[PDB]
Amino acid sequence: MEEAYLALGKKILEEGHFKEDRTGTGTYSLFGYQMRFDLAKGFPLLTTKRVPFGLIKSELLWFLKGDTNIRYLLERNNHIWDEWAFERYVKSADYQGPDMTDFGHRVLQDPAFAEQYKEEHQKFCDAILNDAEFAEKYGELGNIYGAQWRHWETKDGSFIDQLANVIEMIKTNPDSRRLIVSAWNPEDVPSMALPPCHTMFQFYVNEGKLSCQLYQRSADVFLGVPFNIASYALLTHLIAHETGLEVGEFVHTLGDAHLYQNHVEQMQEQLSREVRSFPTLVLNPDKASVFDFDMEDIKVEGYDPHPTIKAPIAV
Amino acid sequence: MEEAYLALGKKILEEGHFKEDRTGTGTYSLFGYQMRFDLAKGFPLLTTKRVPFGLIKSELLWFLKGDTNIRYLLERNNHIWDEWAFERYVKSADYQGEEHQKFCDAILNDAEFAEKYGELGNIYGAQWRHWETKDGSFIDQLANVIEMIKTNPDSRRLIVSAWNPEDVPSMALPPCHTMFQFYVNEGKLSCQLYQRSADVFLGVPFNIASYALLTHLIAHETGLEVGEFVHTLGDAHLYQNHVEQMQEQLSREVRSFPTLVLNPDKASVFDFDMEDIKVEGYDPHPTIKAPI
Ligand SMILES: Nc1nc2c(c(=O)[nH]1)N(C=O)[C@@H](CNc1ccc(C(=O)N[C@@H](CCC(=O)O)C(=O)O)cc1)CN2
Ligand SMILES: O=c1[nH]c(=O)n([C@H]2C[C@H](O)[C@@H](COP(=O)(O)O)O2)cc1F
Repeated sequence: MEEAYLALGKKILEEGHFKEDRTGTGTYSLFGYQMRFDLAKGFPLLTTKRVPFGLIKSELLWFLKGDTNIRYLLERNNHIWDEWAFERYVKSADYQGPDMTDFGHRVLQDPAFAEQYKEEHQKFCDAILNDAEFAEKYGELGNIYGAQWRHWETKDGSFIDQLANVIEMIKTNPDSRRLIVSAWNPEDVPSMALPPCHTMFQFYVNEGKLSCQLYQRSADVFLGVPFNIASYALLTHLIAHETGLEVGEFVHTLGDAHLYQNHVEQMQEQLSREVRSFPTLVLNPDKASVFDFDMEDIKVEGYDPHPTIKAPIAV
Repeated sequence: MEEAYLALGKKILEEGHFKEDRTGTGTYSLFGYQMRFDLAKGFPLLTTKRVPFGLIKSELLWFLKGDTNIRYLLERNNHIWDEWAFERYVKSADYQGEEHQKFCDAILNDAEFAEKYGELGNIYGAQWRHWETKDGSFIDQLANVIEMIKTNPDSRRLIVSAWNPEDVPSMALPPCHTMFQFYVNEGKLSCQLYQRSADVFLGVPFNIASYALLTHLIAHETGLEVGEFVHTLGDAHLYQNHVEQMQEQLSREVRSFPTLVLNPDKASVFDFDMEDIKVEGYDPHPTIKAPI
């Protein structure tokens, strides 16, 4: 239910402990939460604020083809991953622009500096889009989601195709209590841009409906969780389609759920708006496998949200 | 609360989905479930039925010490993990086929026999303290995370995983307790356990006590107060011939939990033994016997 996501946000606002975080921004936070979304009751794309389904749609596609380089996201005009690639870049020997230490916060503080940033980030983007060698070096975020989903590296010079394996298991072994996918690779976690927040997920089959639980170690509640919800609903639907099942529930389970302190006002304005109907998701029936979908194959129809509420992303 | 666990047994009898499998076992289950235990209210040993604290503490001390060999467990009268060890020996070259008591004695007295026959391969001890990397190294998750709590309490990365997709397809007993996360605030240590598969009458009691004990041990080691243990379930199943038991348990009135007393004259929990963990004021209802 939309109300479930809203109730969490309210609860964090109302009874969240204040907490310093890796980004030095400041958060309000709980530990341990669970919300359920019945997918039969609408595709859970938030209606109390416009959420851009395109960006969700193309980040997931990016996950599904194993890709960890942001060039693909740039091609489809998705900048939601840029900052971490930009951070790697500025901190390398190859960057000789103006100083960028702590840019996450400084572009909020100083307007002149935000022009300096706006420029350098632009150049970064264009370099990624056009120089292949640059792209190869500075578009790469490490063995994040696509790598662990598609290409978990084995001790003996090979790789496990975790997503595929589990889709196949749904088909032949639906009562399996082992239908798990993990992004959490201890080996790789030091070398990733950010260790997987949406960390592990598990599937369940009952009476011809597929349900999914995701275990999220860390949830940015205003900016993060709207995306994640929609992302995992999509994936459940796409897997349903393949495996010929109907949709069950998404269960979203959180460790540290938190509100960035400069999202407090946004969440407040969000909380005063009236919930509307979730839209309907329509898939292209011609496409056979989860790995076969492209962006024009997934649409959400009947989506009438309240206006965008903008907020700054904590780097 | 204890009543949080009892809600789950009740919900499964009320609305759990029945499933019969390739082995013939019937189960009523649900999918996705969160319980909370505030450990300042008392250590979560179920009062509605005796839960034996001896085996849980030997098992968890075994897990914490990296051990994957049953010698330790045997020294302490914990037989939980005999079976795969005795199976392998009965198939081995030096057997001349009452006999389980002679294997056990072998494991206890002959050091050479043990480093050969009491060894289980990939289990919690291996997963928590010895995750093999590609090059041949090993990662000590539990350790690093202990270090992480000390130096960086605010970290959102306080994770231990027992789930390796390379290892799972070939392992006899893939891990039920799939991963868990620590979180620190206001000097209190909390723990959430994601568990992919849950035996509600039999497993879940044992489970709640193990992870609460760990939360206390880690707490004690990093010098902190305990907070909550949050228990999250994937597929949570009541076995078809545990139903009458569950009904009997649901009649009994709830009593206050006991109080965990740890021994203060020992600094590291890495030198903890059975005598350093005791439970005071434990007053449960009688055991409810039930087929494993
Ligand atoms: N602090 C933080 N870091 C994170 C995440 C996060 O949610 N929070 N992520 C979580 O996945 C990843 C990146 N995901 C993101 C998801 C949404 C937006 C975002 O800014 N959405 C806006 C902008 C949309 C637009 O401009 O068109 C919005 O909807 O307001 C950014 C990153 C990795 N790092
Ligand atoms: O899928 C994701 N969802 C999400 O909410 N984050 C957010 C959560 C948190 O605000 C930050 C991660 O920082 P840390 O690793 O320090 O928790 O990114 C990241 C992802 F990759």
